[PDB]
Amino acid sequence: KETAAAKFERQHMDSSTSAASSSNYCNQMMKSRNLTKDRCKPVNTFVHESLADVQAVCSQKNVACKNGQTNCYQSYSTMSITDCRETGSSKYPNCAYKTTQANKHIIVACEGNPYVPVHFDASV
Repeated sequence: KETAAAKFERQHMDSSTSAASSSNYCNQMMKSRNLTKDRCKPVNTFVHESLADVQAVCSQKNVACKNGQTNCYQSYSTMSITDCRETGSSKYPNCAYKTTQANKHIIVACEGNPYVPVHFDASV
């Protein structure tokens, strides 16, 4: 099956754009990355940086994850991110999202060898 690392890339990486460019970004991306296949995922974050810069976070500031696990890492620098949140008119299979563009530090959980991001925890 799809690896955790690959799933992280599919769910969270968009190195092809520097920022969301319109209000329809989330609607398009949530669908195209297959995040609405079985149900409307209620929230998701896309990161507009190189994969290498995001992988590098696993060697940055170790912090506790929201759930208490201690394999989380916070980026030293802010990154370009897009937050997608389900709107009131969202109804499967026509999932609908509000797009919010921001520059924040990211917190990811890392696993494996190579040690890479497998979960997006938070932006701060």
